Amino acid sequence: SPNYDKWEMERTDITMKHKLGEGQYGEVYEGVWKKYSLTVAVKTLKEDTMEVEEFLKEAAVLKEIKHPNLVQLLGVCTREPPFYIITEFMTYGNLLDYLRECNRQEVNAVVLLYMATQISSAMEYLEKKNFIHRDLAARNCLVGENHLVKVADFGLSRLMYGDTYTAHAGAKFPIKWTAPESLAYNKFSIKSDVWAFGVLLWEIATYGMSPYPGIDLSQVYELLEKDYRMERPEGCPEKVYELMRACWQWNPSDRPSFAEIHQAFETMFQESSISDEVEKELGKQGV
Repeated sequence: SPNYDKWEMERTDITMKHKLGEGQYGEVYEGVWKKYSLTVAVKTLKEDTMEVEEFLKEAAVLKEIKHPNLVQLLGVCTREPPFYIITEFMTYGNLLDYLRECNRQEVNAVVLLYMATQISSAMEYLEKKNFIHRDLAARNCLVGENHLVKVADFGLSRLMYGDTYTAHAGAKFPIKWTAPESLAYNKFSIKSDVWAFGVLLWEIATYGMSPYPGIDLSQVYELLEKDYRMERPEGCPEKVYELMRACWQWNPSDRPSFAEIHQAFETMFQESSISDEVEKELGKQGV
């Protein structure tokens, strides 16, 4: 028998403004209620979806992620005309959009440690929930007006394909942005997610430049396995880079957990800059 919760919401209540982009089961679009509300993202399954409603379980994962530093499920319409999942939308949009739009008035170093420490705390929680994001990226993070960043995914294979997307390599991620361990072994754990996060910290560092853009796709596996990293962005703190380097370590034993990562951000936020190293391969903005 189908079951629901406090998350049960009537579809008549939800008002749809415009389209954010596509998702896995179908498009994700921006909305709200009549008034006395805040901008929301609503994902749906297409009219041509089967009895395979496993979408409901994906909504249950959104229900599992409830935190102030995290995109949260506001509700689901299980009863009444077609099925909708309403999650919170953060006004700046996705992190590539936020950082690129902040060519106007750039995000400060203090905001970088803030936003990134929110994501590190987020995933620290998420690991204990036994949740593996796997696609954790700037596109898969959103920013509120207060400059706070939260973890999310619309299901967005073709949302903004021009700034990044890589050819659908069977699995649910852009292969050029994907980890060498994940390419070879085909396993994802918090360890693989920490690397993804390392590239994400770098997306935050470079202020929303395209990931792995200069270097070739077949070469991407080759260089990542070797020990390659993109060069440290200019007008970005070194401390995020010495940390993301730990995330970019090939060996899982060398690579840290999100508890250790929040600790790394903690010191940064507290009045600190370039520490000890940064002898070479740091200076200009990636490629």
